[PDB]
Amino acid sequence: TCQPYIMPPLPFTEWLPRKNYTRAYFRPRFVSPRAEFSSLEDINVPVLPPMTVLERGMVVSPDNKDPSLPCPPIIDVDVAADDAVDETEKLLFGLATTADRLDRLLPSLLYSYGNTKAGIIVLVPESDDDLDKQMTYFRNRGLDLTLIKSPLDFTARYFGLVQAFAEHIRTKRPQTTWVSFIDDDTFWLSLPTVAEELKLFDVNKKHYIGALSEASWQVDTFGHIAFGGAGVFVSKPLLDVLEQYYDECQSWGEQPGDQKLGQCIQKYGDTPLTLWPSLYQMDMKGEVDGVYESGRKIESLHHWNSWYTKDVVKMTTVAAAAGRKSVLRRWVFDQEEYVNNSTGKSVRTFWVMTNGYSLVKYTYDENTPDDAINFDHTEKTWEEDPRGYEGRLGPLRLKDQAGVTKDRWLLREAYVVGDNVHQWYVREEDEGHSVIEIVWLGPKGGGGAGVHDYAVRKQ
Amino acid sequence: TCQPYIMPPLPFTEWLPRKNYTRAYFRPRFVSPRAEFSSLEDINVPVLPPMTVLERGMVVSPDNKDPSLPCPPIIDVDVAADDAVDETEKLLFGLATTADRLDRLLPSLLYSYGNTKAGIIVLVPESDDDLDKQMTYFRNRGLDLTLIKSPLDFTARYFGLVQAFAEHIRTKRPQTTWVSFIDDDTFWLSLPTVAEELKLFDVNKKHYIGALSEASWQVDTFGHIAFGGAGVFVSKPLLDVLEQYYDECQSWGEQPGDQKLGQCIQKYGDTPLTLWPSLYQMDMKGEVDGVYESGRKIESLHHWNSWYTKDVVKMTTVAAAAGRKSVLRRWVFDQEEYVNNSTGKSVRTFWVMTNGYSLVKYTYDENTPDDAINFDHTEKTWEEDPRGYEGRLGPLRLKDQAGVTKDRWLLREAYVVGDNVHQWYVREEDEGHSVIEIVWLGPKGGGGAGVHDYAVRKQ
Ligand SMILES: O=c1ccn([C@@H]2O[C@H](COP(=O)(O)OP(=O)(O)O)[C@@H](O)[C@H]2O)c(=O)[nH]1
Ligand SMILES: O=c1ccn([C@@H]2O[C@H](COP(=O)(O)OP(=O)(O)O)[C@@H](O)[C@H]2O)c(=O)[nH]1
Ligand SMILES: OC[C@@H](O)[C@@H]1O[C@@H](O)[C@H](O)[C@H]1O
Ligand SMILES: OC[C@@H](O)[C@@H]1O[C@@H](O)[C@H](O)[C@H]1O
Ligand SMILES: [Mn+2]
Ligand SMILES: [Mn+2]
Repeated sequence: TCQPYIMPPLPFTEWLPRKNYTRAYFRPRFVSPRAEFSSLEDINVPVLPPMTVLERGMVVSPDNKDPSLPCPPIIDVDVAADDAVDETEKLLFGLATTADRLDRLLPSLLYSYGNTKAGIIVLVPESDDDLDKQMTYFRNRGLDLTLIKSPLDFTARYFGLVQAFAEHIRTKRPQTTWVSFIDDDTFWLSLPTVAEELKLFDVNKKHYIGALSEASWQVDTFGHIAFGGAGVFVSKPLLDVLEQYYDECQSWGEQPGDQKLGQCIQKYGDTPLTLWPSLYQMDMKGEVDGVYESGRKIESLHHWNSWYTKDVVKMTTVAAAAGRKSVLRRWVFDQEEYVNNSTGKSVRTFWVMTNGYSLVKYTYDENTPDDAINFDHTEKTWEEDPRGYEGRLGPLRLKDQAGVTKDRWLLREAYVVGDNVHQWYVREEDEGHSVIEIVWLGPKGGGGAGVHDYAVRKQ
Repeated sequence: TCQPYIMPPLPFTEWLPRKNYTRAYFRPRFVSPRAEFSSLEDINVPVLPPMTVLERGMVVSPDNKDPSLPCPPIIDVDVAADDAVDETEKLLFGLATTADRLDRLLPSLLYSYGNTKAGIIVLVPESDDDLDKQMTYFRNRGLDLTLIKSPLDFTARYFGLVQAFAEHIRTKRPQTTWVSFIDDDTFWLSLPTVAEELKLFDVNKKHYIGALSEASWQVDTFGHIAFGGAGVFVSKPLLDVLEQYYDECQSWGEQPGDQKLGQCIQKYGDTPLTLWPSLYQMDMKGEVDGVYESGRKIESLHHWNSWYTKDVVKMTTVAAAAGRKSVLRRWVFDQEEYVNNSTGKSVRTFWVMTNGYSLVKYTYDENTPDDAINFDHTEKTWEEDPRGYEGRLGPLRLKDQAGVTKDRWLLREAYVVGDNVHQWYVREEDEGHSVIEIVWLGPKGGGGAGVHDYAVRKQ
């Protein structure tokens, strides 16, 4: 009749209230890591069963006609397998932060760099802290990094990584070929994929890879630099030049280190900036739904714990079942039409799932055509003026478009239970607590997210 | 072959890092609701297996003696059944707060009052808000209340509940015979049990039931009143007297409403204050482990979202499987002894589980006796001066007692998966992330927490 019943994990914040609930099963099928999909893949089979009024727990309310939950279908989708972490060994990341900030952002740092072969050195302020004890605290939890005390300030310690990079490579990590400046809130959706894409650049030539800010006035203010929030990559030959002229470039005031880095490369590096539009600085505040639901290639995120608030750790939970590259992938399904037999015009309805972010139900009215939304255009949902984001984020759609209704279910909870990942999307409607659960039926032993790469730093 | 393996629900904050892990099973056998238990019930069989080093996810690390997780036993523990919610109908609770604060505290309010027969009226500030919409917003989620607009200020709205109570009882709730003043952070561990205990009072006589602050200086400052945060109970005959002298008592400044209520009863009520020590105002800051792990009869809690921080919603999650009365119940187990065959002295260890709060491993040194801790004496763990709390909280013990080591695993996560509740206790040790999981195997259909009282407010 049905298709073992998996019980949803429910915190009391979700178990206690009454809720309108529906669930769908998605079965990830892993293909090549180099496989490519559409920005919005279609599912031509019914997906979301009708909602069921539930009471405390999962008890079916007596308001429902059917006394039971609907039988949800299993939707097979193709996902690109995770890339190998072998190419990550050539990377050495550098941070200017504190051990307290590393501990607060530990889960996000574990997803980005944990269970990879990349090295991390951190310039921390001067203190009485036991660096060996703090280093063991993070390494035993899965984050192998090197803590180095520095007398410089945070702004100077950022550029001070140039000297820290060179000495660490010369003395401890000679196999390093790529060096990377990062913020502690620079979140990599798939670091091994980035390491694989760095192979296209000659390792023996100088290279300066980064991204511009999405806000045009930030580029006007600070110049065409690699904004440090999105991540910066500097090849070893360019680092050798930066070390040669470190004393001539390093100021000791409050100039942003990423701007100082770009100006030093512009002056003595003879290396142009290589632009990676997949790295996102996120120089924007408010609702970031448009960028996350854009279907664009997103390899790094930023500002998610300051300028705006977004649990990127909760968002990447699905990677344990469907791989890293499945995060923020878009599927469209459940297209329904409600025609008026007198006028012939119809109100159309369809769903778009941004994996790990949102479930959006779109309603086109009688006067709204089918192509009213180009989902390859980025919806402008943030606060700043949209004119400064047209150049970087392409042609922007309006947040409030006439004739279009956008009901959004934001991801509230996510849990890994065995081989499955339970996604708990929630919309707080006036008529109740609306819940949409997506259970990803991942393969045995895990679908990725570094679950098999625990001994990859050994020996 | 272990004694159907239940996979633990893991958020990415717990799935990503490496961790030292252990789990024990607890099967609550439900007995009579009036059954009493010791403040520290013994478990005489081994409970906690040896710790297993786990990598990312639940992968058994090669840094382990055995390649598999141990088979943990199932501990049978007697728990008292939840009381009936019939006696809650006589209660009418009054709040002086806003719809925004009700929304932020909705889960805790749902556990306290949801799925009971008690009424709730709230005096909210004047605004253009659609009161009927907000009422439907909370009622559809499980919290039925009446929102009344009031021009009075906050302190006046609290005592203004005297008029709001009398009018609501006379016109909408005539069956109300107990009226209760509460804060929005007044948390009830078992409201039906409190409603049952209120039957011990003659319902036709004036009654003023409350609790004094634990800090003696707060009583010296504001008097021997029923402190509002712990919850105040006023019988209907006393409310009639309070309404007769409302104008003579109600001021218009910033006098605390609970002190104003007590002073009005003192001047016109002719009713002494009946002290309930089980209601705790929680007039303390810092680590509140001593009160929560005291084994004392705790029926109301307060200040858990302001003066101190404690997710009382996560704490009561186990009540879905072991009943409301199991929360904060204590069990001691795993008494181990490590003697020295030369001197004969021994180092002894044992565990004390405060259900839903903490797992503490005590270590007594060679010169510490077995009676070194009276677990009926409240450990002084909060910030303020201990002398001000000796009267209310009995003889206190020191947080740092010589020869006694206290390693505490605090409750980090809690989930209800079908008939089971998973408790995720966490201690952040210098050598790694330490996790002890307790899986409560509740009975079929849920162990309580109002899972069967969903249709109890029907007409
Ligand atoms: O790797 C980092 C990133 C930031 N910060 C500190 O955090 C502040 C805010 O940085 P955030 O990343 O939130 O915003 P940004 O400066 O990137 O716009 C900075 O001014 C620094 O003082 C730090 O110590 N280390
Ligand atoms: O039922 C309540 C309780 C508190 N507050 C607000 O919260 C403040 C204090 O919060 P809390 O109740 O945690 O502290 P307490 O007053 O109990 O010491 C009050 O001054 C009010 O502004 C409120 O609006 N409604
Ligand atoms: O080079 C500075 C650059 O990092 C800018 O500084 C701040 O304006 C904001 O962090 C970012 O846009
Ligand atoms: O009646 C006043 C009483 O509520 C006291 O006021 C504050 O000191 C704190 O809320 C509590 O101790
Ligand atoms: Mn940053
Ligand atoms: Mn309060």
